[PDB]
Amino acid sequence: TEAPKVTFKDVAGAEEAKEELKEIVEFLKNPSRFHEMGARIPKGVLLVGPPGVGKTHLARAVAGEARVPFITASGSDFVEMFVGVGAARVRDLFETAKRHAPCIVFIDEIDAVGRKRNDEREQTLNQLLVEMDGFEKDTAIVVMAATNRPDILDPALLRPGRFDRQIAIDAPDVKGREQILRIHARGKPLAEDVDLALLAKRTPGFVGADLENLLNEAALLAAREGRRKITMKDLEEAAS
Ligand SMILES: Nc1ncnc2c1ncn2[C@@H]1O[C@H](COP(=O)(O)OP(=O)(O)NP(=O)(O)O)[C@@H](O)[C@H]1O
Repeated sequence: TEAPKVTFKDVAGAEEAKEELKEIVEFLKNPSRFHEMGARIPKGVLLVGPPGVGKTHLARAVAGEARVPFITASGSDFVEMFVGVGAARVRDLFETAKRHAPCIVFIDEIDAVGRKRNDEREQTLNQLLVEMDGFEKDTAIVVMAATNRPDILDPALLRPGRFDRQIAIDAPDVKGREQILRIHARGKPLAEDVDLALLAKRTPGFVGADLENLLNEAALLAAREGRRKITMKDLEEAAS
C-alpha cells in the first residue's frame, strides 16, 4: 500500500545498475503504457553481488522511485517452515502481490531456496517457479532477488520467464561507505576526532560487513579500556 521512502537519490553509487533498473521503474509507473505498446519486461531481476553492498536497499529504492509497494519475504524463513508450509506461503506472497499491482516482490536470500541445502527447499523452490510462470502479459509486478553466487543456484530460477536478468553490484563508493558508517555509528559515543568522512575515504573495497565490525571492534577496544567514547585511533586500530 504505502510506497517506500527510498529513491535513487539515497543510493550512493551503482550508476551502471540504476540505469538498467530505469526500464523497470518506467514499467511500474505506467504498466498500461507498456501494455498498449505490446512491449515486454523481464519481471525477474536478480541483483548480483557480495554480501553487504546494499542490494536490498537498491531494490527497495526501485519500489520507491516508482512510488509502488515493496512487498518482502525471506527465502530462508520458507525453508525453515514445516514441509508444505513454506510453499503455501510462497503461494500467498504472490496472491497478495497480485492484489497490489503494480509492485515489487523482494525475495530475500533466494539462495536458501535455490541452493541445494531438502523437502522444504524443493517444495518451496517448486512453488516459486510455478508462481513466476503464473504471470500474465498484463501482470504489473517485478520480482527481485539477491545473491552473491549465481553459478550454484538452480538453473531453473534463471530460465527465461523467471530470474532472467541479472545486475552486478560492486562494493560501495566513498559515499556509500560514509553512509553505512554513519548508520551503524548510531548509538556509539564517538569522540570529537572521529572523521567518518575520512574513515570512508580510506576503507576502499570494504563492504557493509567490514565497515560494521570495525566500529563494533573499535567499540570494545574503548569499552574494555573503560573509555566513554570511540576515538579515531580506535577506529584506525579496529580496521586490522
Ligand atoms: N550504496 C549505498 N548508498 C547509501 N547507503 C547504503 C548503500 N549501501 C548500503 N547502504 C546502507 O546500509 C543499510 C543496509 O542496506 P541493505 O540493502 O539491507 O544491505 P545489506 O544488508 O548490507 N547487504 P546485501 O545482502 O548485499 O543486501 C541501508 O540502511 C543503507 O543506508
